[PDB]
Amino acid sequence: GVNDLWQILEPVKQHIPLRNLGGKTIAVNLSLWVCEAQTVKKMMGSVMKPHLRNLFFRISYLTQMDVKLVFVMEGEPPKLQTRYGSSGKSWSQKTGRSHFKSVLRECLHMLECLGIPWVQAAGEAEAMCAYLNAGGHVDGCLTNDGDTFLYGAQTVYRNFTMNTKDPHVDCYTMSSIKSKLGLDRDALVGLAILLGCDYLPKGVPGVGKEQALKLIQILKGQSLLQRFNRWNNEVENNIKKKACCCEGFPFHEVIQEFLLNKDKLVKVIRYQRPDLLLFQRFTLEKMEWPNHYACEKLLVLLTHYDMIERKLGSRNSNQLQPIRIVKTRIRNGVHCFEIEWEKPEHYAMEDKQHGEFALLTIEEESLFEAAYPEIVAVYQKQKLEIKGKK
DNA sequence: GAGCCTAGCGTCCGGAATTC
DNA sequence: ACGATGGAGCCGCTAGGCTC
DNA sequence: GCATCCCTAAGCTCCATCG
DNA sequence: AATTCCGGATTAGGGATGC
Ligand SMILES: [Mg+2]
Repeated sequence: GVNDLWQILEPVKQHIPLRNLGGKTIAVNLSLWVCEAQTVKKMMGSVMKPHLRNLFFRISYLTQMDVKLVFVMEGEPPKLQTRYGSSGKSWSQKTGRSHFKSVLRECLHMLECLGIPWVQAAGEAEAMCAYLNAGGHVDGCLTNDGDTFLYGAQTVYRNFTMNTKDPHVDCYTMSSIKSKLGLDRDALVGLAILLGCDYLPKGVPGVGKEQALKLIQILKGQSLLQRFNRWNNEVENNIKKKACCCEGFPFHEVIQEFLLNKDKLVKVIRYQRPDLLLFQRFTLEKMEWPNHYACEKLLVLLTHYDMIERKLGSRNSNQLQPIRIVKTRIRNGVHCFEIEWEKPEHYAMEDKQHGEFALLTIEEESLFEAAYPEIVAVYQKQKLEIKGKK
């Protein structure tokens, strides 16, 4: 968490709407989402836990945008005693941390119900995100604020929001940082050194406004030049650097903390079909969702998963079967079909007599045609029949 | 933060401020 | 017959107030 | 009978009642 | 300097009132 680093990286950031993330895989810092949900203050009298709710609806929206996800489960930080409130040990602090971990466990449970993979990070989640990105396992890393670039990530997405107007993420690519700003990974690390990180809150003595001028000065290397100083215009910025030298270079250990990679993968990242029964059970006992409501909310994820599998070329009997195409529709400028489906196993209906009429979705024409070309074919046949009739 | 539920709009064109 | 003017319902989008 | 002045709507799509 | 707005302008109807 460098002070003012995002401001430094602002000229490179690009406003990217969420729909434009289709076909991309993103690692998600689950902890940041859970804390963000904890920050909600509106529902004072009825503060139902929005950690699970926001997680689910974000997952649903991104899934409908053809965005696959893998969630990173935070581990233990490597480094942390003033015998005050400042020390993390305290009943309210400890028990609160236990509650946070419990919420994380529940979120993991819902991820398993949805069939979405989650990995285990050794330490900070950001490190595992950058590990997935650098390893080609994901296309981007989603974080409101973090040192993901310092852990070696190439692409970072920021400021996620689902506002009806302007759903977007601010994108930061490493290549455009090295080209437009001329900042390599080591340059970012050293910038985090003089400006301070989540480990070091101090931005002083270096003002930081002239550190960019130092980066303009030297083009070859960054950290090595901080190294020769231990053996030790230019004299003046080096004088402020001397004000940093009286500190004694305690941040070297932080450097090697950023550069060392401890994260590993135990199992291949895999996606499974959402479990309708397990999802009804979980949402019922954890969020007090009626079974019919949980089914109604999960239907779009079931249809999306099955359509994806059929497009991949694998078809099984357990997949959902469309009864018919009702009519063509348009959703946010996208051409879609209104699909009436057949009632799947363990699906709960609100209306006893008409629930089977109620089973309905709206799917993108492209993906639905890839999944059920026969259904699309008979619909287009009926359209040829109406145009031929008149 | 996101969803749910309700309401109401729905023309063309050009100067305008400064890219939802 | 005919088809034409209705007209009521619906559709897609946006906004506001309240709920989970 | 026709003119004047002001206000308001302005999407699409079936069916249906009417000349 | 360029691409979103919104304020004014269109066109057509309807109603109340005036010649
Ligand atoms: Mg973390």
